[PDB]
Amino acid sequence: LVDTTEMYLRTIYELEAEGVTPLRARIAERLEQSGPTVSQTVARMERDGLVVVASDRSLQMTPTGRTLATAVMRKHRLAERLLTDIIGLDINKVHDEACRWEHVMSDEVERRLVKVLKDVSRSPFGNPIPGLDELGVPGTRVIDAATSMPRKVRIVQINEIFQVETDQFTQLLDADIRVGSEVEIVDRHITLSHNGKDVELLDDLAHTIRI
Amino acid sequence: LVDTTEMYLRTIYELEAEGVTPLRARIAERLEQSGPTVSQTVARMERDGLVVVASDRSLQMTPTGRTLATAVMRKHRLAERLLTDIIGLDINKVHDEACRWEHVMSDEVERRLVKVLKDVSRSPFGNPIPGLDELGVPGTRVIDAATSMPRKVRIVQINEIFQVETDQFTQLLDADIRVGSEVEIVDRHITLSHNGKDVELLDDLAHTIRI
Ligand SMILES: [Zn+2]
Ligand SMILES: [Zn+2]
Repeated sequence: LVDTTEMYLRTIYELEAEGVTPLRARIAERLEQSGPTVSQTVARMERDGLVVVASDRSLQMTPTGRTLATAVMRKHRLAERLLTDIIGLDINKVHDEACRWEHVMSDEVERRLVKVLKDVSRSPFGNPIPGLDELGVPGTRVIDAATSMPRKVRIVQINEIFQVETDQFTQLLDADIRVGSEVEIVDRHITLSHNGKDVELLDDLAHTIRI
Repeated sequence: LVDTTEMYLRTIYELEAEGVTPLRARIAERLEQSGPTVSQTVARMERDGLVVVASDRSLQMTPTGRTLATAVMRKHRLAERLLTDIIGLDINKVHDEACRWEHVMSDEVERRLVKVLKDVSRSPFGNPIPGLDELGVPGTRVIDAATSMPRKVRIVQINEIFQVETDQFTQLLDADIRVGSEVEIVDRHITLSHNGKDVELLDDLAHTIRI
């Protein structure tokens, strides 16, 4: 949904990308927000650890704020591609519309757009689409990547290098569950099935394996 | 963008459509909002002339609130059609996603979706898509339908029945500008061109003609 923080972060991202210094006055102007409101909002973002105001007053996005800012521009640009390539909305309206959509488009839709769209390297306005690497178009912890629904998936990593107990190593081996192997998953404990065999994992494995 | 008013109105629309009485407790429940917050928000909507609480405490949307509620469900359902038919998002996520998109999708995009989608009669979940008539998929007053950009358009009505001064009647006739005739338009006064001839309209005509 629509976020002010997300709006400030994408503004800083833009200026930076344009080659303009992230000053509170340029942001305020771009955002069409008063000066006092921006320092008010920026003071909040600092406390959240999303931005830090440097000596020269310019705003430096922390790694966390930079990641968020980048997902917003990716969503934003992926949206524009959707609006021009498929929907066919008037090119003069595509940016305005995408400015709102960037706050409501989920990562799952982005991934789909990456599959559906012919080319995702640039927005219709000549700018590159950032964060695609991070979008995932390594993986997700089985614990937080599986639900009561026995969805399929693919092994990106097992992470047996970080395992202390190795008793289920052969289990995975028997059930032919390796890296790059599509497998099912249901969180009811985590039991990733494959090769017709179910594997009810232990805390640790569920924490390290990425699907 | 995301509106609480729009959220309350679509909730009332749903219950009503389900055959449930628009009571503040069902809304609160559905919205997962406390009781006190809903009366707080509903008291606001009444003042806005969007809803009226009846004797039996149930909520009756005024014509204005009903129109708004309907556009939201239309946007919402048009969105779902876009998510399933084209984007291909997991069907179990389509409603959640559309719940957010309904607040950010403009009418212009809806019209496009109406052109692009194979069928807009029902949402993927079996419910009819309302308000298509009102979406416009009669017209828009040339005054508020033309800008500095000489966009094309189509005459839906001239409204000469409501004219007091009839001096430009023949002008329109000469320039072969009738109902169903595609014509250009630029608001810099309103001058709808057609048949290679420009017609700089007067206040009244600009107010009644719909493109
Ligand atoms: Zn843009
Ligand atoms: Zn829905």
